[PDB]
Amino acid sequence: VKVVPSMDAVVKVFCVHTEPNFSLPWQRKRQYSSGSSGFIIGGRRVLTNAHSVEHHTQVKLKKRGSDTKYLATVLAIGTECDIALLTVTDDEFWEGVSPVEFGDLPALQDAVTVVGYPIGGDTISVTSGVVSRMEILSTELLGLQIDAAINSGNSGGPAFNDKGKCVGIAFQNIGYVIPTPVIVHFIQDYEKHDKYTGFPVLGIEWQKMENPDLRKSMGMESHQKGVRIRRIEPTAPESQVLKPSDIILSFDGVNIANDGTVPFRHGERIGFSYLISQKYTGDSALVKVLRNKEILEFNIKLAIHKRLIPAHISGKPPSYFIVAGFVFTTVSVPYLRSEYGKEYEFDAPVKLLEKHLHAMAQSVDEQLVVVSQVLVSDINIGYEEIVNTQVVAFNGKPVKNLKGLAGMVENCEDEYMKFNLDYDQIVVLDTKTAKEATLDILTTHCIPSAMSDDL
Amino acid sequence: PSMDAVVKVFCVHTEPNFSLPWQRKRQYSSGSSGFIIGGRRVLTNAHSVEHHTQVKLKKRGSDTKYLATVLAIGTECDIALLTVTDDEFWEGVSPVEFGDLPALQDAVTVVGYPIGGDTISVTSGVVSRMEILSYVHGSTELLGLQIDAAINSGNSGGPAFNDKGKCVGIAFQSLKHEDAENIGYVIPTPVIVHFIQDYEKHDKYTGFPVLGIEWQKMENPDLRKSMGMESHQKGVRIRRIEPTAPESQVLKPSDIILSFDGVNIANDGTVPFRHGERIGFSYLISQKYTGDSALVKVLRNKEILEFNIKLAIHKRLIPAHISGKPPSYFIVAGFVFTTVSVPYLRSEYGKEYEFDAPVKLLEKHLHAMAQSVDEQLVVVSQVLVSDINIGYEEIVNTQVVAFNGKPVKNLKGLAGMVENCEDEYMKFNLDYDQIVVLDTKTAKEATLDILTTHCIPSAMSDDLK
Amino acid sequence: VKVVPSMDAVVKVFCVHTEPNFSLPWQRKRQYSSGSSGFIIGGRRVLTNAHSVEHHTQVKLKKRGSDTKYLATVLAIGTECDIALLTVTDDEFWEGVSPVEFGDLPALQDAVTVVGYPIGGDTISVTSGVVSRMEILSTELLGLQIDAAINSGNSGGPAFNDKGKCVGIAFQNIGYVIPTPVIVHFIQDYEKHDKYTGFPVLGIEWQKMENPDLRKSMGMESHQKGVRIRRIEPTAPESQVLKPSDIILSFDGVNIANDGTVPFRHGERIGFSYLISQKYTGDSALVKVLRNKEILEFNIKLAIHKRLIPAHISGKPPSYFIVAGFVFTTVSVPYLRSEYGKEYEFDAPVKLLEKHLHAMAQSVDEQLVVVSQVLVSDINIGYEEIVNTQVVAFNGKPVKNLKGLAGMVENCEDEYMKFNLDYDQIVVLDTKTAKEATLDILTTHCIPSAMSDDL
Amino acid sequence: PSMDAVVKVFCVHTEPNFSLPWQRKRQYSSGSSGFIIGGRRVLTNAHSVEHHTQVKLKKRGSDTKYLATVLAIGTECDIALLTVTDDEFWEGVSPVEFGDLPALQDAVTVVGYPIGGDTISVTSGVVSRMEILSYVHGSTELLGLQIDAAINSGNSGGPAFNDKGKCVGIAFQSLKHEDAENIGYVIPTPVIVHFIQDYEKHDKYTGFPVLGIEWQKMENPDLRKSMGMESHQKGVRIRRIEPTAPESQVLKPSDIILSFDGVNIANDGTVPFRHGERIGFSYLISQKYTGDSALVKVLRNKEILEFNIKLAIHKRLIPAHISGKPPSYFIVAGFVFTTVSVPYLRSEYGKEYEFDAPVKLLEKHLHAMAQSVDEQLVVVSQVLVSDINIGYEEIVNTQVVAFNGKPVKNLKGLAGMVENCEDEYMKFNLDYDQIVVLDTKTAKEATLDILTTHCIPSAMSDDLK
Repeated sequence: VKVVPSMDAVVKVFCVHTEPNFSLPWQRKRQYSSGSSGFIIGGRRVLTNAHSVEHHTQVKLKKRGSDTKYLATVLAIGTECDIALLTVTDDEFWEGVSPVEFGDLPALQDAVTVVGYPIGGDTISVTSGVVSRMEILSTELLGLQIDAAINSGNSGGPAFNDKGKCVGIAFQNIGYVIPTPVIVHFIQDYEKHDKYTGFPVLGIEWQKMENPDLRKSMGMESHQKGVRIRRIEPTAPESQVLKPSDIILSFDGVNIANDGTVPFRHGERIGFSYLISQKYTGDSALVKVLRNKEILEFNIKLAIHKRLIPAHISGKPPSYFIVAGFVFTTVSVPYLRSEYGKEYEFDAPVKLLEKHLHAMAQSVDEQLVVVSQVLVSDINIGYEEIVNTQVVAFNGKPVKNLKGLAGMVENCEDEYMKFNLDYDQIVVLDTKTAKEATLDILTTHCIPSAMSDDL
Repeated sequence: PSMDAVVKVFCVHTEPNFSLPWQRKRQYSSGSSGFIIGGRRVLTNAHSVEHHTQVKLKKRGSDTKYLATVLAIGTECDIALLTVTDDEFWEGVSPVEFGDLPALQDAVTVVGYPIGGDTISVTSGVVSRMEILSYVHGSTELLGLQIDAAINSGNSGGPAFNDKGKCVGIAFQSLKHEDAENIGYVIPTPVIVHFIQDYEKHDKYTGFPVLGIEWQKMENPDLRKSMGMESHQKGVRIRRIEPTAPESQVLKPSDIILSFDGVNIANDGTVPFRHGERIGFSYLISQKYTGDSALVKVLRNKEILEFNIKLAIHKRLIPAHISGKPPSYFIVAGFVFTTVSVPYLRSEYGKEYEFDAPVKLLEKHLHAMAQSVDEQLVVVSQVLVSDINIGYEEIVNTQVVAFNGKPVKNLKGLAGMVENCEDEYMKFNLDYDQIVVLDTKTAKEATLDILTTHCIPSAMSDDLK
Repeated sequence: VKVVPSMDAVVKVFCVHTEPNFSLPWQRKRQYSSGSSGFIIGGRRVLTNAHSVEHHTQVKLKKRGSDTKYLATVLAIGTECDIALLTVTDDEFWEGVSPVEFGDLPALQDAVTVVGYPIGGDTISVTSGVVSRMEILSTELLGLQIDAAINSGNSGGPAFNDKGKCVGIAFQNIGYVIPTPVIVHFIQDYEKHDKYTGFPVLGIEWQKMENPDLRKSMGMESHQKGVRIRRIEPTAPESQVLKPSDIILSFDGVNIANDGTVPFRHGERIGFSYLISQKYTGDSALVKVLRNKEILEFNIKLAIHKRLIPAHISGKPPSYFIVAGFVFTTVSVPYLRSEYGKEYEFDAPVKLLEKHLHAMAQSVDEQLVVVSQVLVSDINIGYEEIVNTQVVAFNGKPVKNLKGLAGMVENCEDEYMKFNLDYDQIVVLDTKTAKEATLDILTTHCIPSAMSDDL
Repeated sequence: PSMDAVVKVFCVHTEPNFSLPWQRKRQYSSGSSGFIIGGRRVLTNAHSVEHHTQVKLKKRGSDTKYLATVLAIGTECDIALLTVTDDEFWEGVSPVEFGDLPALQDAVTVVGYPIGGDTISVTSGVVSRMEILSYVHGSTELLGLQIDAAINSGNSGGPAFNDKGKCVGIAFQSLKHEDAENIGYVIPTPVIVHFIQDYEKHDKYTGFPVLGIEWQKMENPDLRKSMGMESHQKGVRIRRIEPTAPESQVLKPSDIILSFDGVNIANDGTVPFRHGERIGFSYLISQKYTGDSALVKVLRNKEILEFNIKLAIHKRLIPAHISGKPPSYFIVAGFVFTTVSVPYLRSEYGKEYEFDAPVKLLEKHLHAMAQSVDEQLVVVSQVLVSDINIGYEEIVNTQVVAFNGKPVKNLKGLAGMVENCEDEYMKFNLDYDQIVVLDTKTAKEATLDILTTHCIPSAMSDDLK
């Protein structure tokens, strides 16, 4: 009724996905198709969910009542906010469409309308509901809950308030709407950096300052509030300027309490990291600390977090390096999940779990390198059962990352190759016959080359 | 023919509460099986009788329960040695007599009692394999018999017989098999003989020795060549040596162990055992006695060396058990400090503690070696809530690594530093880069009223007083 | 909407509980935390549920939108009405809060609002419902039922009518509200006695007077109505003045019918004990009786009931006394429930069930003393299986209570200690070696002393 | 070889209704097993034949049912002795022959019939233990055999055979074990012999005697010393003596029973039974006959005394059963007065009456002793509603303790006081400090019309007329 003038702006999203195999990183899995929804905004752009085009090899858009599926280009994917930004090069796709208009943040129990396409259908569907809750959840972000039906094909299409105005992106009985502040940050992030970069972090771990003796011992007067820095990420800018046991008092003039919270709305507080996540990569921020009982204030340029075991790899292919059937790769969350399933946080080896939960990258290029598996062959008799075990050294030299290991192997002139592994194990191979064995092993397993292109 | 010798064991237990180490749990009574042997002795499982305050024995045909005496406990081999002063118990019973180590597929008959019943039960099966296994999880691995039968509480602790009526050992309920799998274990006669002979010679249990090394197989030919091994040589590479074992003063990492007491060790760590049978080389070590010496031949820097090594029991950083002693603890200002052992982790996190305990603690349980004889993993177990510890109430099972700048080696070390602390503040460095800071004078003064609140008799276990 | 002006008066309740072990009365169980709600009233006071602070060792309150958890003091707990009264010594907790305002008793199907905090959250939640029923239930008291959701964390927070006014205390799909009359009695009881005392009783058992021959045989004329006294509690004041077979005719001028009921509202009656429960401990009341066919009227000062097997012990620690490993304690309902579980009223020994259901205390200090268990040791060989068996005498003298038994044991100079037990059993111990054995048994079981402090 | 002697028992029962004691329940027929023995006799369970109005017997190979005669019923040992006048039943059957008391673990074969079937069934098992047990709950405990087999109705009452084809007693379906537990009982040959010899000598069943005492173990050494017991002495202390047993005139509380008929009683109440076997001393008592005398040796005030005690059957305040007699009752003004027995409680409160009956009544069931030979627990069972008893309609199973100021000793006592009451009022004192008051003249006058309403033939059972 009030949503009808924007229904011509809601498009059907056809996607072919080709997922990499993280357990066999030289393979791509079988194509599969999905259907979703999306909608046109200002500036020759289309919004949909990130999961709608995850690992896309082809995306097509079909306007309402149109007979044509236009090839689309993905401009940017925002993994943390489940948003993708699409465009279509062809001018007739855009000819005479009125884009969606956004509206104000609704309150709870407001009437909301999700408009999209059912799976297997080209005709607009329209679901009604009310905002069940509003929660900073999942980087944690604002997200609306609704008591309604997101028909899976409906995911990616717009939610409308009881005027004509868009309230966000539906995504898949209850459902969720990605709210407009999140969308705003994604769009502005893309406009600032001509790509997606994410939501910045202060790369620090902190401890509450609630105990009186702890506070007094560090020189905090009774009116001061803040959190004590436990550790700082070595790869973060902050590491040059903040120090362990600094007490963080405020961020951009916002007072941080002893439990790490800042004011949010009347009767409500939230963690100070939420404040940081509304900044943009490259912004500066004023961090005020108590250090050795003196107040210091630093201007800190915010950066994206570098995780030792990356939570994802941004659609990049996984890397690998093979010699003599030893498959080396790097540990990431998609690797752990592909190796150990949904409960990897309990089933993976404790050595890797420790690094996953507690280790910080000590340099920007540090990777956790493992022997993933050993492709059995005469050259590697007696080593076949090594699985997901860290490589810490090669012929006496520390292994920093996968490219580093590969270069050391390639340039090795000693008679033997000697890999120090975790659990105090060693692997020793005759250098000449190990390099000679590789090619036949690649053929047997249909591996296109001994290493991924990025090496 | 032998069943009169198969007694029911009634045990009263008073267990420490590892989560609340100042308490003992309610008295409770359990039943299990045991059997009469020669010399006015009864054998049963160690576990049937742990934390005993009273043990009684009942024969199948008489209502009377006889007060028994516990002579020795062998936790690692799960054997208890009992006797009974009342002679009415012994009169008219033919003791069980022991047979040779069974062959694979030999028939075995396990005689005992069901849970809650006082009637004889009889389970039958075959010896399905030899095995080196831990009878207590995380403890020293010993010879054992895997059998086709099922062993459940009640009958573990009863004797297993071969088809000639001789006893081939003590039934043992599997720790890793669901009862429906029809899989159980028999503590065999050479382990029983080791336990009894050990007690007979030393008037006490002295354990089962270990070599104190981790090893890696030498099956790859390039590995063997690069380490100078002649083509006829075989054995295993030493990965790491326990710093608290004496042999950490003569063996070295990357030595290749070739033989042990003259027995040739293969590249997979096995030695010949019997006709057509091979077993892990540790069985040569565990059949020795604590304090015995052993000839270890290694290849070091391409040369053969021979050491005679005096063998000791294994000291684990996170112990598999603490020998029925009370768990140590110490309290100041409501902070409860204790040490991490396997019973502690089981009490805190349940039977699945190898998946649900904090990864920091699991790491040390699975992989850390004690760096010194008295090293212990000290944790803040919990905080007994009070005004003195506002802001800290949620600290749980978090290692303490330093006190006012000094490393914490063990619980008694920490207890001493706290008691002799003269500084204005007590500063505990905890895991996860956390610190706890307390005013020394008020922290000590707060302790008494907190103990009163939780009915804690003493700020510390007796071993720290 | 209409409740908003009072939402700043609703607080979050954090409690650490340390429960005594009634089966091992020298032990306190492991700390556990709970979260609840509560709300501010006039006079620097906070209301919440009794179960929210049961066995508290620490209570903290957090105002709405506040960053601070203030330590609270428990002023009074009313077990029978599930109410606790809290205060906070710190003045800034009270600075500028507008307390809750109470409203009139609602009718059924009225709109009601419960305001509180979800478990794990610091943000106010608001649940709506209607009054399902109104019932004198559980001392039996008024209590409202509502068709709504009390989120467990929500228990302790206020219920509001469809004006702005408080209708009671919510407690934990249906839920209950503790109504304002109950709250009023609790507050006024606390103000009268500077503690909680409870709801007084007439300590009498009664029989209906409905049969004509029974009435005529006792001289009741056809217009007289009342109930016949069966027994009177020896420890009640009434015992000095009322007699068995008195017919109670009226209480404070309220006529009591043959079935024990009094008028309540049009078309509704209720038991006369309800009338007594709205008095206060220490009030006087006029009880009119027929005795030997004459009308007598007594002024009776009301008192709290003394139960032989107490229904609870008011947060007091359980008592115990040990000699030579014999653990003596007193039988109470928490002991019976801890020993025999939820169905103790069927699983406990019939001897104790008889006393529990039917026995009256014959003196104010009478306790039912049992051997709870025997901590096995050489000194007590042959007695190990005695469990929960009454001790009726020590060396020829009746045992009246636990303190009495302990004094007799301490002052015993005979060669032997001789305990007469129930089921015609005796326990005999050498006095000297039994006293000498105790200490080692206390050590083995980690018992701090042979008796609880109250002895 | 013996199975032709194993007969099916068809019984017609006419049971009293204990809840409505003026009624008999509908006639119904049940099947069970029995077997032919020597002397033109058949044995079966007493319970298979209780309240019999007709019993028939069927052999396995013939359609014909033979009218049987019930010679004697032994409720306590659950044995019935039958015979059959028609000689066609007896012709060509070899009677069952009895064997000696089995040893533990001996094989037993139980021959009978399934429920509803007339084909032979055969169950096998082992003698798992000797036992002293009640065959009727709350009744006198007797020797019994526990067996590994399962006994269910149909087959109880069939014979149990040892491996030499001899009968070792009568199968008995357990009262305390669920049928899936594969646990049953055999009434053994010395109990059968006692029953048969008893009938043969006295022309009737005379029961199994008891001593009429409760006792406490003397295992604590301080207890024994304080009572003057020399170190070689052992036995049990008398807690309480039945006031209705003759021996309440010679034994005393706190006597220590040392021996019975010269057999030495231990501190746990056991006596030697066979090689390696001990049993409770009551088996010496129950194998005697009612009226036999027994030598009881006690320690009293540190001196040995010896009594020869004439033994009688046990009189229980709340009887375990009433010997197939009709339950007594008496009615006035609609009040139904009856006595409390175990069948009454079972009829009123179901199989779980030990948990669901009023605690007052349970107390007396479990712990009260009759204070006199004719004492009974008298209750108002119910009130047959009428104008005369307005206000009392809900009184249920509440003891009557006095009538117009005089104690109620038993039902006939109360019936007499009511009938001879000349006072204006009848005043019944009931439990829970309640009184019932009725006008004597109108109460008596109301009774007839109430009986008519409920079709009650008579205001009282015949035993009160």
